[PDB]
Amino acid sequence: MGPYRRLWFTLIAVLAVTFALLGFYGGEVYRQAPPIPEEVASADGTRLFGRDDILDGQTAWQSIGGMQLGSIWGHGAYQAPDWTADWLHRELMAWLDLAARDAHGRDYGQLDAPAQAALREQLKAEYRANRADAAGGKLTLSPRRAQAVAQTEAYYDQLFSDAPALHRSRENYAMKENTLPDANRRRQMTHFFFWTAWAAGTEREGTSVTYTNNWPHEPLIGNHPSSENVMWSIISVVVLLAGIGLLIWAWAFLRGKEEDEPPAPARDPLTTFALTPSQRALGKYLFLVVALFGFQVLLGGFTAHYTVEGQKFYGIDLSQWFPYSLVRTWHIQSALFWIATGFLAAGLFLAPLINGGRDPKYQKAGVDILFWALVLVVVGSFAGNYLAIAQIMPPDLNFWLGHQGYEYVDLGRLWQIGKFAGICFWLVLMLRGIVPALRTPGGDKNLLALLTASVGAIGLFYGAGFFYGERTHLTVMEYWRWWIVHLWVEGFFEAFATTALAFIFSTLGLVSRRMATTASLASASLFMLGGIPGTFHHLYFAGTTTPVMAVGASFSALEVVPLIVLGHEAWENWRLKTRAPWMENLKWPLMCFVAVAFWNMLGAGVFGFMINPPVSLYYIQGLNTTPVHAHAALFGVYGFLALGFTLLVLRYIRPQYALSPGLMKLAFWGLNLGLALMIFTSLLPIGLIQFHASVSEGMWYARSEAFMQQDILKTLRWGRTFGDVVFLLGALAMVVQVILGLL
Amino acid sequence: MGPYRRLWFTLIAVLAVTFALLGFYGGEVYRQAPPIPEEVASADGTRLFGRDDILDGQTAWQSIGGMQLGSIWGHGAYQAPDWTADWLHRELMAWLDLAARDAHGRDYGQLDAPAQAALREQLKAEYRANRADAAGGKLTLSPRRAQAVAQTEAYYDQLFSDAPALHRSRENYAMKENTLPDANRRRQMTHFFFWTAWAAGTEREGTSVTYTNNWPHEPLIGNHPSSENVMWSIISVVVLLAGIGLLIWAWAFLRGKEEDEPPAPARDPLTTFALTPSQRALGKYLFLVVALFGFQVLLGGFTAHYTVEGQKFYGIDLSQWFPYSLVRTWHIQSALFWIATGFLAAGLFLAPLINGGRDPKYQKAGVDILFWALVLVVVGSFAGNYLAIAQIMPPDLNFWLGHQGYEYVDLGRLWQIGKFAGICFWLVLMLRGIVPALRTPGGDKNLLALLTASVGAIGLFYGAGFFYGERTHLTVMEYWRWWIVHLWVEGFFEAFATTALAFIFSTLGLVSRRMATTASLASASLFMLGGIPGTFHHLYFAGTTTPVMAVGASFSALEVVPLIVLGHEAWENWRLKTRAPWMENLKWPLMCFVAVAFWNMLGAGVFGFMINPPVSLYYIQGLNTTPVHAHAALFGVYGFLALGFTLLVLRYIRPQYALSPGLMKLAFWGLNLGLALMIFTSLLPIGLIQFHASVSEGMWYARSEAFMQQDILKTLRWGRTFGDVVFLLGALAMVVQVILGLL
Ligand code: HEM
Ligand code: HEM
Ligand code: HEM
Ligand code: HEM
Ligand SMILES: [Ca+2]
Ligand SMILES: [Ca+2]
Ligand SMILES: [Fe+3]
Ligand SMILES: [Fe+3]
Repeated sequence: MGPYRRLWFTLIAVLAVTFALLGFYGGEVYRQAPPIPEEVASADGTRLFGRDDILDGQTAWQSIGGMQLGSIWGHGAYQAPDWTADWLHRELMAWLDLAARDAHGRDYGQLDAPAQAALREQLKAEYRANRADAAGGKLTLSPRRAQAVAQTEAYYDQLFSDAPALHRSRENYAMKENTLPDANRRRQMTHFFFWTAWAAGTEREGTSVTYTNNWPHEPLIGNHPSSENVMWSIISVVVLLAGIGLLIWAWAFLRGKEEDEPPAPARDPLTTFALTPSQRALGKYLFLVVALFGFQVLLGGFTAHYTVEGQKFYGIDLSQWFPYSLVRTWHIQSALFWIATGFLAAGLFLAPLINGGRDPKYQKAGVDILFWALVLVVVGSFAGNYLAIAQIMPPDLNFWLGHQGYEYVDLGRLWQIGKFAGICFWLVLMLRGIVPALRTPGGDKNLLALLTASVGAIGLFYGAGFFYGERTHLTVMEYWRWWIVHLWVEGFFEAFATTALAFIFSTLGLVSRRMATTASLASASLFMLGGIPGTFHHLYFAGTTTPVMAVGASFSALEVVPLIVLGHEAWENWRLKTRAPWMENLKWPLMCFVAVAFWNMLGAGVFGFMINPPVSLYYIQGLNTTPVHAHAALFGVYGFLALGFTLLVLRYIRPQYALSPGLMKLAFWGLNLGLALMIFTSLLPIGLIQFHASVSEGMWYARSEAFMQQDILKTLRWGRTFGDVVFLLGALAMVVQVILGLL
Repeated sequence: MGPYRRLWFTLIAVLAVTFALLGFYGGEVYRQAPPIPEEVASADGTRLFGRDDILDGQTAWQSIGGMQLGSIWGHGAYQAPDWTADWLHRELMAWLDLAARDAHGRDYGQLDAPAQAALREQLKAEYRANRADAAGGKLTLSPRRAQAVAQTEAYYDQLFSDAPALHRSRENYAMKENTLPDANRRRQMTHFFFWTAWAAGTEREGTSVTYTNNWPHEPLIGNHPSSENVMWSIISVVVLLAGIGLLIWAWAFLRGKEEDEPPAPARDPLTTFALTPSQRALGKYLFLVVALFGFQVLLGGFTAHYTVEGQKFYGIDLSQWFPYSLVRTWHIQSALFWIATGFLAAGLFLAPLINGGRDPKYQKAGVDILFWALVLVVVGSFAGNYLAIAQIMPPDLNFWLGHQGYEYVDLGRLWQIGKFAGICFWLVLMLRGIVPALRTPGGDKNLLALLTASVGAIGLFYGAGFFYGERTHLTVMEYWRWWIVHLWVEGFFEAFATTALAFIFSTLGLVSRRMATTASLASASLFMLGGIPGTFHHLYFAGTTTPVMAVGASFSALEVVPLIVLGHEAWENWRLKTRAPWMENLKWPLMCFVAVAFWNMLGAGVFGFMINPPVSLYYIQGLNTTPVHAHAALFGVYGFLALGFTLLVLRYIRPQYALSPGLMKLAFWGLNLGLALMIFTSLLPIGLIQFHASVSEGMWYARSEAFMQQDILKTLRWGRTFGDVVFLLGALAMVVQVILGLL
């Protein structure tokens, strides 16, 4: 439509190509998944567990916290070990002991190296084979492997059962003391752990890669990164460099240098409109954003104390009421809640201002219903997490209200349905402001159609957090989980907070509908080419095949290439301040939108491609260079956009309040300096020492308590505090600034 | 000096820091070199070879062609196998056979896998130990290893001695039939090969890395990329991305947008000066450049026929007179000669024009003496290579006049002394034109001091091609060799062909001494920060330690970072064409300087960092992704700069000759399209298949004749021709254009 027939058709073609690339390979993720075996049995014929016990153990694992206690297939928390690697290493060492007993009379560690090599070559014939019975439903594992599985079952039966022998192992893993009051639930959760470490051990039918693409790096069964893994890794590095260079070449040559130089108006154009009640009802939203932000930084500082200290916290223990999984669940979920609530507040700010300057019918009541629905969803979700991790809750009603166990979707399915209904109600309150400004027979729907499609994308695509039930397959709950963590949080918050920012900078008269639409459709098609099928860089090592990794390496090297080139759209945007005299009221939001760009190249670009290619992520998935990228990209991009929109909507609803520079200097350069201080001095060197240990000895070694208490990694995570107090001072100054602004 | 006290002191500090980094680590490359053992002996006490026989075999290996027949420690040609990996694999398989004989009565391939693992764990106790006797001079290797060495000695005694059993192995390796008419020289060259495959096999004193940093990827002795290898590789990738992004951030913000917009003069300022004899004597130089260029493309097409076909060439064989090593020696050396001669011609063009418009005293005679000295050096070097590879030369006088054996320095030491004396005579003829324009008491020495330092650097730094004699240590001949291939060819042709280009574009009045000096000292200090201590990415896997690799990964990620950002200085140096109406006479040089930039990001940036980091180069050093980078970076950067400086000096010595567009379109878009066609369709897919085979089975497997005749790699190098005829038509059109211009 309009004079944008090239850019709009490019955007639609990119959307269709990348969504066909998601659908055709999601069918494969669905059909090339590792089979949950119907009846596991020993070779003699005794009846071991089945797929019903494996899925009941999966539900029991979801009850204890799930991916907030430790990792499964690399995806989880990072204090407790990854259970599919720790179970694998303990089962392999039990098999090596039971193979050295009836062959040499000793253990594995007492034998000489030509005997240990002959035993490991016996390991790589039983574990890298003996898969399912080809739709026969049986497994039929060896009696030595049966005794090894039943021998390592006792370790996790004593680990989650308050045994005093495995005390000082639960303090190094930050687990609470009891952690499972039932005895059948542990006995089934070890069956679930065996299934996750059996899918990670046995090859496929016809290939030399396992079901998790050779993942948990184990030299005992010979788990090394495969051939096409390294091929697509070096192809992705070539694609990254020839993407950055060809993008700079095509920008410098194929550009239209018009230099129209549009003049800025002499008055702030959003102050000519009136203070309607739907604008004034956003003080509760801007209070909830910084309240959840202060709560989130406090819970982040509280879940970092279980890493340094044990489970005591300077006296009597509160780990029986607030364990590490609960405060980490809250520290993740309230982060997602305030980041979504800041963008919802910015949308509800822009929604009456699109439709002239007036509200639609029944708008303030809808804004109030939406605010109290969001507060009810937060409070009910946190009460459900507390009731599910403390096990004061029935396991029949654990998934619906309680804890889902998977990170970034930890809130229960009833509260997830409530959050999706609140997001659809915000979609209704957005379209009721946009559609009466598009139903008029005019020619004003140039950028507003892109904003309408972006609002529909951020509103409707939380429904992909369904299509996985309570006891369904784990690979399907790691394909539809990243549809709403990579495609919606990363992909459709960027596509909303850039086009709404372009609409704001266009309505102020600073950009003039040609750098607000051609530079906002090209900046929404460079990202949907590498962001929509880049979802597969989370599905490398979880039940998928080699072409999923092939798509997710190449089409995620192509989303770093418009992020490294962010000198433009960081100086372009920065200049806008030096274009009008009334822009000094918007100095501090326009500074955050500069820092948004900086942590969009350092957080998502440099540290996003450090862990991206499939031979680098192999030794990294589950280590401490993932919270580097997570803290630098979720707070540095979407946690400064939501604090830029908060201070922009603090203006034009409290227009007589100056932002008081001297406090906002602390609130900006405490957050930025603390984020750069707690990442570059504590998280990244720990992650690099873990990376050296994970490439040296194995994935089990980087997560084990013999390595995470190495007395150099004790002081290096004790050194979180010298960046953490700085981050807490910056976040506290931002909170006090917004509260003093709201009254 | 002048108003450039910041940039000049930055350049001097970068020079001093990177040259201290070269000196302090070159001392370590001198002292941490692998020892040539004084007396190799078996365990019983029989006297095997010594270091004198090893160095005489090194001289014998230099006599046959050296690094133009096959590789040693990764550095060499790519048709014949790498001899330190092929000797290593044959010695290991001979040891495995002689260890399976007296233990099971069978061979290695007939045993089951728990016996083969127990034999390989016996391999990694004798080969990864038993180094030198700690300044005792002895080696004292096992009698099983002695029989393995004497058993694999017969294979290379039959390989280089026209044996009919190893015929069709010499046609797959492109070696000529006889290749060594002596019998003691082969018997010592196998001792040299044993030393190169013994240094690459045994660990150091105290560490788990071998003397060549674990290099030839062999799962038998467990040669894998080490821990700090992978650590400094991922640190180099982070340094690359945070160099590109921070460079774009510091360019977009810390820039002075003055927009002075200097006007171009109405007449071409290099035509106001007169045609002196020192300008008119450059027709011989511009004839020699394109004569050696046509000869070089013909010899490249002739050394690519020994890869596809055997040693016959469509009838009776000329491999006895022109083998693969001789035509490859010529194809490399005449490439270096015409690339240096084009820059010498551009310097001799600029040298009288700096000193007003007049020649100094005795200038045309000096130009004629220099031209005939260069022609004598080319003819004497090629006759020496022909007499040394055919063995119609005494071995006492082989290194001085003959073949040095090391690639890019293949011409003999007498001819190398003659080439260095010609380069110093060109230094004299340059300074005789520059210094009388600097001895005047004025204020014109702004850019000319940088040009003087650059001309002194390109003149004096060929003397680092000395400091290695005839029989000196191979690691020292791989540290002082790359002082004049990486630091002088790559580092001081770029620092000469950019500052002379800035001087030319400043003399025309197109840039105005502020984009010709601030953009030429910043473009000469971004490159000397990653170019001067980046020399160590050629010294990873040749006798060096881990900190040499640590310097060469980090300080060579920092030389890709000003090469990927080449949209600027490719559009800045093309905008000019539209600046003046008389610029249409310089359309085709200014188009070549555009393509210079393009292959400076695709040839040196994308394909230069594809093979750069020490875990990627480990599986690549010696494969067919090195001629990708070599053909794209030596011709695409320094072979289009020397053809831009040829067609620029074709003007202003033949000013009445229009460059005839229609033929120059063929000469440009045949060279560019053939270089992009013979790289992306034949060399890079062969290199990627070899990379997959080198990460799968080993370094011996990627080079062996069982893999290079795999019938998919036969047609894929047979498909060189469909880009080769296009490159030949482009080079032929350039040759005919310059010859028709010169008369
Ligand atoms: C002083 C401030 C903070 C501290 C001390 C802190 C600390 C932590 C800790 C200890 C973890 C768990 C690491 C593990 O699993 O072992 C974590 C995870 C996480 N934090 Fe924070 N945090 C802080 C601020 C923030 C902020 C502002 C955000 C903004 C969105 C955030 C988002 C996250 C996320 C997404 C994770 C999950 C990472 C993952 O699971 O891989 N954090 N943080
Ligand atoms: C722009 C905003 C971005 C945000 C907010 C973001 C957020 C996150 C978070 C929170 C995680 C942690 C997942 C977990 O805890 O299991 C993650 C993982 C990951 N991110 Fe990003 N990301 C962003 C951009 C990128 C980009 C551009 C890349 C490009 C390659 C990338 C590469 C990765 C990879 C490979 C992982 C997998 C690590 C793992 O699963 O352990 N990210 N991302
Ligand atoms: C039709 C044109 C050409 C053809 C067919 C060709 C072919 C070849 C061949 C077959 C090799 C040997 C590969 C091996 O060692 O196995 C080679 C090496 C080389 N060629 Fe060319 N070439 C051509 C043009 C050029 C040009 C114009 C240059 C400009 C400087 C050049 C520079 C080199 C260099 C430096 C090497 C050595 C690479 C190394 O040793 O790693 N070639 N070329
Ligand atoms: C700009 C002009 C450049 C030229 C003319 C050039 C030339 C060459 C040549 C001819 C070789 C072959 C060496 C041999 O035959 O043994 C080589 C090797 C290599 N180049 Fe470059 N290069 C350039 C830039 C770069 C850059 C910027 C990098 C940055 C990382 C780089 C990385 C490498 C590496 C790692 C090797 C080692 C491959 C091996 O030794 O087998 N090159 N270069
Ligand atoms: Ca995580
Ligand atoms: Ca070479
Ligand atoms: Fe992602
Ligand atoms: Fe180099």
